[PDB]
Amino acid sequence: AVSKVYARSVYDSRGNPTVEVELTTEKGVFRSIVPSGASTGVHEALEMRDGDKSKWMGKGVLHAVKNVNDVIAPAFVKANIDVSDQKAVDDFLISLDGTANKSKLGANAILGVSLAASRAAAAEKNVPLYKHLADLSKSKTSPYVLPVPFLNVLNGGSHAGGALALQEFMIAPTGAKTFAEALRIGSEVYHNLKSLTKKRYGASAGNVGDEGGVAPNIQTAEEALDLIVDAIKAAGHDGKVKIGLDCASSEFFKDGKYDLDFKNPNSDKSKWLTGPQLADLYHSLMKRYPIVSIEDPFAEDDWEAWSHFFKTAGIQIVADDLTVTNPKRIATAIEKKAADALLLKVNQIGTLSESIKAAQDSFAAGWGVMVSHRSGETEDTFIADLVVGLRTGQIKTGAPARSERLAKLNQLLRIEEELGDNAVFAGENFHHGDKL
Amino acid sequence: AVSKVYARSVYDSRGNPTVEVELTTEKGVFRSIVPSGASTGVHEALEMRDGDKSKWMGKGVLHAVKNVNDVIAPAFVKANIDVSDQKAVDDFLISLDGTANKSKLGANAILGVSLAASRAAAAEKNVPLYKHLADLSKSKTSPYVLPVPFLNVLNGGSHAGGALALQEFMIAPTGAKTFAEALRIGSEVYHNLKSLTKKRYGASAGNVGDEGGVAPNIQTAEEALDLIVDAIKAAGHDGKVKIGLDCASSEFFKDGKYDLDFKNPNSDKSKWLTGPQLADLYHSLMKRYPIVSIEDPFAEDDWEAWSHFFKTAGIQIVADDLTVTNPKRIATAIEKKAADALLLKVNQIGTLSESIKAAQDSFAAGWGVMVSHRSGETEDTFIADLVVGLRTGQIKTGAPARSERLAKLNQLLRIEEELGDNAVFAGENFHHGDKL
Ligand SMILES: [Zn+2]
Ligand SMILES: [Zn+2]
Repeated sequence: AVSKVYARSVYDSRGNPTVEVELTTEKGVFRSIVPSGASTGVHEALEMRDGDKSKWMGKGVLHAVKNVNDVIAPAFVKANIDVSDQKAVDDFLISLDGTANKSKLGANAILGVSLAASRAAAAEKNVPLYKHLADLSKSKTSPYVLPVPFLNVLNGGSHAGGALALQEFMIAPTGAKTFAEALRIGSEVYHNLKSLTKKRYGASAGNVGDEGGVAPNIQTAEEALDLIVDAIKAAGHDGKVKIGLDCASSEFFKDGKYDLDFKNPNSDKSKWLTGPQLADLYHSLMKRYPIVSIEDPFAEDDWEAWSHFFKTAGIQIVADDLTVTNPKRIATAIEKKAADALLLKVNQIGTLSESIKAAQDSFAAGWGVMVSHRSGETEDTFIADLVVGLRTGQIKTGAPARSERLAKLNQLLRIEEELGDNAVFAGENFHHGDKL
Repeated sequence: AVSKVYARSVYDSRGNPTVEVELTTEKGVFRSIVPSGASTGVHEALEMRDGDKSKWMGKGVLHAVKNVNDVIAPAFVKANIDVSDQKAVDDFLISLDGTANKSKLGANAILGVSLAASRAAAAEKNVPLYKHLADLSKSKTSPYVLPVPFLNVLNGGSHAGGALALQEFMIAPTGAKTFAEALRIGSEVYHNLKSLTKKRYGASAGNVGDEGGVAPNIQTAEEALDLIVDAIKAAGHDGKVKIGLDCASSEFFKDGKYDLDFKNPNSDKSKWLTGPQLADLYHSLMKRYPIVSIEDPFAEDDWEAWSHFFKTAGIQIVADDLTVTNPKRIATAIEKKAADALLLKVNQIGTLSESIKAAQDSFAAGWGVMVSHRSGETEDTFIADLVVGLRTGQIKTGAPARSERLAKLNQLLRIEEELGDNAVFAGENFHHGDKL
């Protein structure tokens, strides 16, 4: 039974405060550290920030921590809830909040408790967390599926100087036969990319962004993709490694058109592209490079351009800003056949139960699910166990650099070793890992 | 009693393989992850690397992992050693190796076992790791001392483009009253530095090095220090934050002289400085900026320049490359009165026992001890508990960015909270934390 619930302020990978929750039961203390989320959020669960410009530049979580300690904990303790009953945990928390976006107690306060409980239930049942999450999500467990990691290697858009408007370039070692081999190949590609980067752009270019990728000053999409192809080739893994893109197109959508030179800042509007023109540019890249996944190719509310594109895409299309892990939004996305993969961000919805339902609804529509990290990550490895528990076959948790990223990748190494013959690597079937 | 010893390959914060050890006792499985070290090392313990250019670019640790599993484990299990007897653990490992630099089994293989055992002994004794390390080192425990963190904020030298030859610039919030306050102020300085950096040098300048600091293209030492002073001022903590420098001068020592434009690469030798001229340049900086610590001001074998400088320094002088955590070297450093602080890198010597003896010898000579991270760090928080156990009052474990760095800083937050009135923050007495 839960005897104590406590929260404290700790730091995320960007050096901003975040909430750490510890839940005590008869079996020990279980901890969860929440990643940073959004405090202003239409369609998303809102994390609570202090707003006191005199402390942490207005990003403290003292209120949130207060909500956990002074409000949730006494209630939670008295409710006597069975932690093995995740939905009972979550319904309890939501009910305590009473808002649609968890803006009363804060999504960061609620999520912290929701995840710690799941750790505590696994402890109780005596199984690894991933097996517990498999149970709660009703996933097949014969065998378990290890994911292809979509590794961030290079960043453009708002994350870099240069003209490049596309935000993220990832490599996915779909050709490996095991998770350990996929990670080894993926790191070799990364290191070669870093050497090529420093060689062509300067020692400066070799420094990393928040998720571990480089951000040289690149002018075009072909420039970025050529660099990546060279790195793949240099490591000797041509054919075994595919590319994934995150266009984050909402960043350059203006006046109903897409500004590919949005950093311009005298960007010629005669050159802005309509949805259809932009689709032609993607088709182009898709023909020359081994791209197998494109995230957010169109803006968050440009439904017609997604639908249009989806018709002829032929590769996985991932919804991130389109859906913001919001069930009403997902439902519409499915209905409009706007894409076929959901980027899942647990702190965007706020509870583990609601995260699992969103994945289940996706799977039921034939969609794939890509479990994702956040910009501000922590040393907590939760999403590693969650991608295995959900059997999605694909995770986006950063480059093979920066331990808030490697902590998850190292955790997948351990899980893979622990399962022995009871695990298969998703490989080329990443899109539909749930059905392997 | 130890029933099993196992090792596996996992990744460090740079994406290179490292060794993870798990030790099983009647109380559970205890893990340790070793940071990356040197495989070629005169005066230092050598970590073992595979050297197979076809895998991980020649940086695998499969041999090392083999050494643990096939060689150390069976021996260790059969020896029946009391893990509470750290020296018995370590002597056993060393004896198994039989070399002065652990080049037979590999320092990475030995260290992994040495640290896991200490975790297992704490478990057994039923105390937090830091209390166990306090016991083993015979440190005062009334009260415990929390360290001033020397946070990396900006890098030059080999770590950056630009002319700046000095390698590391750190801030140390000596003016805070608690570890939590020191970390909060230190992060505020860091964030302001990042904004100023991006504003003056470009979005590019805002990307981070291996330890979390920025590396804009800076030309001079005054340029770097002015930027830092502006950041301190901008955050409103003038007076509460001091500067620490790591000159890593061995990198620019050539022909008996110091090349401050070593990146030149037409560096005018008419401009190279002798030890004495270089001392004058430091005295200069020391008069204009709030510098309270200087690491490696002179080259690894330039004994006369350290001695000379030390005479008039008046601030803490830290030996890193001079000593390479090597007891014979330390002894000479003490004897020559070359410095008054030892940079302690546990994997540089290879065992926890030998790490504690090196600190004890330092303290006995009146020296301070700065516990340090490595370039290639992991999610393991070991050095957090070790700096508290040793009562040094000072740690260098990176910027408040990148979780391999924040994992330690978050761990110090937890320790501080756990100790309540039994802890004091070293503050301005960091140099001699052991004697508070
Ligand atoms: Zn996205
Ligand atoms: Zn140094």
